[PDB]
Amino acid sequence: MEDFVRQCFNPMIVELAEKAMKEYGEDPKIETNKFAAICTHLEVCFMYSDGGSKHRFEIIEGRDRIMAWTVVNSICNTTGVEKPKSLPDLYDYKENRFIEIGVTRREVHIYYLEKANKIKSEKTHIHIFSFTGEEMATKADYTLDEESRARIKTRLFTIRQEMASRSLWDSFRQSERAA
Ligand SMILES: O=c1ccn([C@@H]2O[C@H](COP(=O)(O)O)[C@@H](O)[C@H]2O)c(=O)[nH]1
Ligand SMILES: [Mn+2]
Ligand SMILES: [Mn+2]
Repeated sequence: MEDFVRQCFNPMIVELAEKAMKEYGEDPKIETNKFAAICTHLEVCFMYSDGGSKHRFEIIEGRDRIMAWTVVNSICNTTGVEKPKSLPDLYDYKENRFIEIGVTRREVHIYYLEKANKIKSEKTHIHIFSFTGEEMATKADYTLDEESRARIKTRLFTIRQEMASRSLWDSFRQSERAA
C-alpha cells in the first residue's frame, strides 16, 4: 500500500499526509491504510476547491495549524461568521459558510452522523463522499455542480479500483473505525 500511495497521489499530498501522521506518532510505512486515507481526503479537498469558479473557496485543510487558524479567524472577523470549535476543511465565499469534507470507506449516512456529532450546533456545512459514488450533504445542498461532483466520485471509484487490482482494497475498506 505504501508503494501505491506514492504512485497515485502527488508529492505535495504525500508530504502533507506523512507530516500529519508523524505529528501523531504514527509511521506512514506501518499504518499504510491510514496513510492512504489521509491522502485521499486531501485530494478530495483540493479537487473540491477547484470545483467552483476562481476565488470561490479558501482551503483550510493541508495548512499548518497556525496558518489554518489565521485564515479561519480572519474569515470570521471579516464576514461575521461564527468561529468554529475545530478546524474545518474549506470556506465557501459564495455561500459564506465553512465546509467539512468526509471521505468514507463505510457508508455515507453513518459517517455524516459521526461528523455531525462532532460539529453539533455548529453552522458548518458537511459533505461526505464514498468510494462507490454515494454522497451525503447537509440539507441536501451539494454546493458544487454535478459535473464537479462527478469528477470527485469518479476519481474515488478509480482509486478503489486500483487498490482492488492490487489486493489492497479489502484491508483498506475494513480499516475505518467508528467514532
Ligand atoms: O486528529 C486527526 C484529525 C484528522 N484525521 C484524519 O484526517 C483526515 C481528515 O480529517 P477531517 O478533515 O475529515 O477531520 C481523515 O482521514 C481523518 O481520520 C486524523 O487521523 N487525526
Ligand atoms: Mn480537516
Ligand atoms: Mn474533512
